[PDB]
Amino acid sequence: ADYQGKNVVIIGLGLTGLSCVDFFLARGVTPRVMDTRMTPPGLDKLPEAVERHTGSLNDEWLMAADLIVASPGIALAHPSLSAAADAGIEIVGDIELFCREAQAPIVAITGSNGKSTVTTLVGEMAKAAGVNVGVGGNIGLPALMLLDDECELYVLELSSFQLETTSSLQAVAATILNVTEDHMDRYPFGLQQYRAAKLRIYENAKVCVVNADDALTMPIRCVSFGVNMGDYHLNHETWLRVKGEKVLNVKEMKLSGQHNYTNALAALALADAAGLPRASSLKALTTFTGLPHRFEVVLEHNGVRWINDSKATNVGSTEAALNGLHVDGTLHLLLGGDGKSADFSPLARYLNGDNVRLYCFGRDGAQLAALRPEVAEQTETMEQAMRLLAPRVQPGDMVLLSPACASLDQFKNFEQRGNEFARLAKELG
Ligand SMILES: CC(=O)N[C@H]1[C@@H](OP(=O)(O)OP(=O)(O)OC[C@H]2O[C@@H](n3ccc(=O)[nH]c3=O)[C@H](O)[C@@H]2O)O[C@H](CO)[C@@H](O)[C@@H]1O[C@H](C)C(=O)N[C@@H](C)C(=O)N[C@H](CCC(=O)O)C(=O)O
Repeated sequence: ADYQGKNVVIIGLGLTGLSCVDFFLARGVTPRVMDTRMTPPGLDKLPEAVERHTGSLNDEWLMAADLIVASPGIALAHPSLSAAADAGIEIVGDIELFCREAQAPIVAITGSNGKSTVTTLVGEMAKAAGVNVGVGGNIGLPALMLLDDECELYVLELSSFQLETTSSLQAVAATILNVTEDHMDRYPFGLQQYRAAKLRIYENAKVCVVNADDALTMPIRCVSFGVNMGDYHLNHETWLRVKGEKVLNVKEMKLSGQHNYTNALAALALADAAGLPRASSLKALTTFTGLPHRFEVVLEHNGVRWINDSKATNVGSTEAALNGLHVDGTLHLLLGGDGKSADFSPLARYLNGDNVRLYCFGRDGAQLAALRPEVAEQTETMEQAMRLLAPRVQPGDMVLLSPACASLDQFKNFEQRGNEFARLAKELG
């Protein structure tokens, strides 16, 4: 698009907002930027010339705007933003701005769990084929920072928040990996509203890739992946298959776990649709080792594995860690933080038996301990929980941080939570 001479207002002085400020300045447009936080993190990095407003949204600025660029961390339902929308003021996000500018095909990936793994895998598959690939989005690198005339393929992890404000995405291949309750603090019309945000990813996608085992991933035809069903499916040793043909024995993969094998199927389906050679795509599957904070063994010592799964910020993710988990002794499970109004009940079925202890902390600690009080301890912080469990740990035990919650009540982000866990594990283990 052409933004020359438009009154542009950006909401958010985080990573996204700073990238948008630069995007507009490079195009001869000086935006104004606001943030409801009194002392937002990006204040220091904001150029001196750019007007900024903190501590609230500025309605004088909003209602004067020709274009509002809303960071994914502000709800469109915010009264100030809904007022602007009612006035017919255009509201977009950074992913929208990116789509308007991108000059290479985009693979777009969302879902309640697995989306960083699949995004990274597709990136690895592209690299294995010698394709100049830009990987970013919700995974951490703001999409506008990917824009590159030499880029041949973009792979974007997209949150439901980012999808709400995106209207111009025409993916070469798009997927919703799964939909499980998350972000209910942002979705007062519940699961179907959350789902509706994710379903936007399929609009004008060349190929849609759905989860045959999760009907909420389906639009209302798509390529499918699944365990026993799907164009891409598993054949049990376990094999990855594409329509009945064996393509990879998963003993060649570094990743393990059935949910990671279906993640590999999703990645391969997207890579196939994007036109990458299957051979090099399969190669990438055999080399990829995983992501930080995603069921990451940070210490294995004295017959105990200490596993950082801080990236488990919802119940579905912690289920993926627990479902089929083999532990030789006792599982010491750390749960807690901001549960975002989730129902934690689905976890209860994994918490039976003589060999599970729960250490619950943060905002929703009490609600988590309530899953099975008789084997639960509640503390205020994760450090207190660690120092509590550590003396009790015996050879053969597992210590698992898979907290089923956001970290943001006590931590900067889930990476900080994971780093602190790994530090404490190395101290106490
Ligand atoms: C909230 C959000 O969507 N964050 C994504 C965003 O980062 P950013 O630095 O630009 O974020 P932001 O829009 O400034 O908001 C950051 C925080 O400031 C708050 N904020 C923001 C603007 C404002 O005016 N007022 C305000 O209070 C937001 O509510 C949020 O708590 O843009 C980056 C590049 O695209 C993303 O990598 C990053 O993803 C993260 C990891 C994330 O938080 N994503 C969302 C989907 C989310 O809620 N994830 C959490 C993680 C919790 C945790 O880390 O423990 C979760 O609940 O799963």
